[PDB]
Amino acid sequence: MTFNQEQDYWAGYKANERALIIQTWSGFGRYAPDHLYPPHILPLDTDNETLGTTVLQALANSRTFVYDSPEDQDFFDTEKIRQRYEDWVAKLCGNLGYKTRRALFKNMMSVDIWLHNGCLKISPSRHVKLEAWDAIDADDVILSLDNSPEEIGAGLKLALSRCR
Ligand code: NA
Repeated sequence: MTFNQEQDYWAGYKANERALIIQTWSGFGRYAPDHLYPPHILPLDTDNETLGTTVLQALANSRTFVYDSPEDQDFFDTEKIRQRYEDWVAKLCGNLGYKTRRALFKNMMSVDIWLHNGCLKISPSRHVKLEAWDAIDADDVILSLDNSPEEIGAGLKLALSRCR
């Protein structure tokens, strides 16, 4: 896969009692889930090589906009974010057998992944609110593109174990 020097790539790795959910993020300056790319759902004991490869694929699709390009304005539009978010919730409930968003989110942990010049910053979080996650302290897993997909998968699972 093609990763460019100086370019930022972002992705997310969420997990609850039914699934792992890997998602491409996009943006400019700050990044967020990019619902242009559907979530990739995986079983909880997916092997490290599949988990690493899936997150690398998600990162490769991460878009960086030119500020105020039609793509940037659309991506950061308040109402479009809301509509795409609600569609994501409804679709994930359908794909995982949930009838309430309360149940979908109850045990959902979240890890963020940032790639830049070969460095992978894999960050755990605290599930602070029903549908939101905030950083915790000094718990990142730092890897790089030197690492095999399997080593990346191990570091992803490690970061998930650090979520609270
Ligand atoms: Na995500």
